[PDB]
Amino acid sequence: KRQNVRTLSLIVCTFTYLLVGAAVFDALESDHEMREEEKLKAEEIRIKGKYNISSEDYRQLELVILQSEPHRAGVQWKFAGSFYFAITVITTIGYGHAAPGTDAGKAFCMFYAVLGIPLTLVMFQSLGERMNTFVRYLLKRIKKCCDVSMENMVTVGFFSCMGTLCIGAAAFSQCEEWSFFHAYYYCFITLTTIGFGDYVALQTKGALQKKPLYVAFSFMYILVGLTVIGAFLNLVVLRFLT
Amino acid sequence: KRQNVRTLSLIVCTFTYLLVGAAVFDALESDHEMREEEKLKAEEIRIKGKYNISSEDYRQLELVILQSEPHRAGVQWKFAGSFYFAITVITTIGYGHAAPGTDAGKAFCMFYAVLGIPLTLVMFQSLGERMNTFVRYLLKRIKKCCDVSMENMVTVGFFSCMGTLCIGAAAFSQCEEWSFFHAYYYCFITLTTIGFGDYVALQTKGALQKKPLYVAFSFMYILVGLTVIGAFLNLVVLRFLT
Ligand SMILES: CC(C)CCC[C@@H](C)[C@H]1CC[C@H]2[C@@H]3CC=C4C[C@@H](OC(=O)CCC(=O)O)CC[C@]4(C)[C@H]3CC[C@]12C
Ligand SMILES: CC(C)CCC[C@@H](C)[C@H]1CC[C@H]2[C@@H]3CC=C4C[C@@H](OC(=O)CCC(=O)O)CC[C@]4(C)[C@H]3CC[C@]12C
Ligand SMILES: CC(C)CCC[C@@H](C)[C@H]1CC[C@H]2[C@@H]3CC=C4C[C@@H](OC(=O)CCC(=O)O)CC[C@]4(C)[C@H]3CC[C@]12C
Ligand SMILES: CC(C)CCC[C@@H](C)[C@H]1CC[C@H]2[C@@H]3CC=C4C[C@@H](OC(=O)CCC(=O)O)CC[C@]4(C)[C@H]3CC[C@]12C
Ligand SMILES: CC(C)CCC[C@@H](C)[C@H]1CC[C@H]2[C@@H]3CC=C4C[C@@H](OC(=O)CCC(=O)O)CC[C@]4(C)[C@H]3CC[C@]12C
Ligand SMILES: CC(C)CCC[C@@H](C)[C@H]1CC[C@H]2[C@@H]3CC=C4C[C@@H](OC(=O)CCC(=O)O)CC[C@]4(C)[C@H]3CC[C@]12C
Ligand SMILES: [K+]
Ligand SMILES: [K+]
Ligand SMILES: [K+]
Ligand SMILES: [K+]
Ligand SMILES: [K+]
Repeated sequence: KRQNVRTLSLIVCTFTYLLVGAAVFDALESDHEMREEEKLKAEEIRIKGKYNISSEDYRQLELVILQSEPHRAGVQWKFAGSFYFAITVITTIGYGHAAPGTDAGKAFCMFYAVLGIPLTLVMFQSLGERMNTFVRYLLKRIKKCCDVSMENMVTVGFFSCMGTLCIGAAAFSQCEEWSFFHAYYYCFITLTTIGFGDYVALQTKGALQKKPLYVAFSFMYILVGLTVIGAFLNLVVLRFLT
Repeated sequence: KRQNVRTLSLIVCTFTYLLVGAAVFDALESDHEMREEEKLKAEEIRIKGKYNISSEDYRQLELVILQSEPHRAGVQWKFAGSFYFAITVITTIGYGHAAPGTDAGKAFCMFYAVLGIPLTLVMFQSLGERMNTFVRYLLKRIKKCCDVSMENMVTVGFFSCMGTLCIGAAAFSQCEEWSFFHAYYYCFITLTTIGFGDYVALQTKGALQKKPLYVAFSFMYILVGLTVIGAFLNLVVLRFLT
């Protein structure tokens, strides 16, 4: 029927899109990865030869450095750290900066995600619908001061998303001393609920305990961006669901 | 109105739930984090004292080890590695094992996620609806051999989810030599599109290039689990959206 053809076309398009993306990523990153591997191997060989580090103890050093990486950012299991971890868990971001080390903690986190994900999704959907209604009212009032079409709403939503992304990128560049492009990329990754973890905020000079205002601003910005993303998805994507 | 009260109640419940989760996580992880920090500090101090490593070169060693961590898993930017990265990107998992190092690569990844996320969502929704219809037909045929209620469908979906999770955990424990509980936790994290990245498959002894069958099985299991999760969300969660 129509549904079978539609889902077959969707699967074929997804597979072709995946193949194209894999080919492009390989062609763009193979040489860079090879050069980085060669340089890192040369540097580590030089350091090992200079310091005469034993081969057995090198693995211990690697394990210690890997395990102590989060601990270099301060205390990540305080009230602020636990709140940040819970926010990442409920939003399905998965930064990976801090992870539970106890089986009971892992089970509690699993139950927490199970009981919290649908609630967060419903709240975000309701907030996005309310924001869309408010934006429609504002646009109607502005047009009266100067009927609304779907293209106008789509353009307004896209402009709002771009403005929010630019504001977040500028704020993160000013705060964390990051590049504008890097801040924009990190903001896009955070707002898409992907969570690569390469760039994580509130991880410098113990900002989680000495800058409560910065933590509050980051939480508010994350919530606002998630609400805007949900509203945009409802406006453009949800119409094709049912 | 009703919508305002509903969204206010949702926000209040989410905030209370976040506070409770943060309190529990702190009370469960503070002592463990402190003990781990103390042990790691003692070990690193002992090693530095034994090897007389200069303070300036220790930072270089840490940076080299951190940058060379993915490269210890083999070549992560081959055809299989690029396909895995694209699959993680389109599914909003964000494992973080490999990340682009080029600005053009980052821009391409951003455009790729933007153009691929709604397509994957629509395909998963359609596949979940088809699976739900097939399960309903199978249940009707089984009952005839021996009307259907919503509670029966919910129970069947929960049992299917539990069985899929158990099968994936057993397979990953047999393949990656992981614990059953750890494999179950990793499978749950993967199927929830969270992506902590603490446990990543296809990262041992170059399995991405020497075990094509294992990679294919992992891809099929991930797709099946995502389809089952989408079907369950449509069955129980989507009814409260609109
Ligand atoms: C009307 C639209 C287009 C603009 C919206 C206003 C923004 C420009 C404001 C609103 C909230 C502000 C933020 C609120 C809180 C903070 C934390 C603040 O941090 C501190 O004061 C401690 C750290 C330090 O010492 O810098 C730095 C500024 C910042 C990011 C502010 C930057 C400017 C922001 C984004
Ligand atoms: C109607 C909506 C907009 C309400 C939003 C509520 C916010 C005003 C709350 C919710 C979470 C709160 C944050 C949750 C956790 C913390 C960590 C907390 O840190 C500590 O308690 C230790 C550091 C210190 O001693 O200050 C400081 C306040 C802060 C940033 C809170 C600031 C106020 C926040 C952003
Ligand atoms: C196995 C997993 C997927 C179960 C997930 C549980 C959900 C089915 C629950 C968890 C939170 C619940 C929500 C929590 C709070 C509210 C607000 C509540 O609003 C009111 O009570 C006031 C408005 C009115 O009068 O209806 C309506 C139900 C709702 C959306 C609930 C709907 C059902 C939800 C999503
Ligand atoms: C800025 C971002 C949010 C843009 C996202 C793009 C979407 C609006 C596009 C991308 C993939 C598209 C889908 C790709 C494939 C199909 C199958 C297609 O089915 C057919 O062609 C056969 C059935 C029929 O005859 O209609 C129907 C449209 C649909 C769902 C498309 C609907 C529009 C989608 C979701
Ligand atoms: C009807 C339901 C309850 C059971 C479904 C069947 C499973 C028990 C099968 C189906 C697919 C199978 C997997 C398909 C592919 C592989 C890869 C295979 O890897 C290799 O052959 C190379 C690595 C090695 O040398 O072990 C190991 C078995 C495994 C995980 C299989 C384990 C058993 C699985 C999960
Ligand atoms: C109707 C549905 C079920 C179709 C599903 C398609 C699968 C049968 C395809 C899609 C992606 C494929 C995989 C994509 C990438 C690779 C890496 C590829 O590795 C190499 O080319 C290098 C290693 C070598 O030399 O074998 C081996 C095949 C494999 C696992 C493929 C095996 C077959 C897969 C799982
Ligand atoms: K993630
Ligand atoms: K991650
Ligand atoms: K990570
Ligand atoms: K996600
Ligand atoms: K994620």
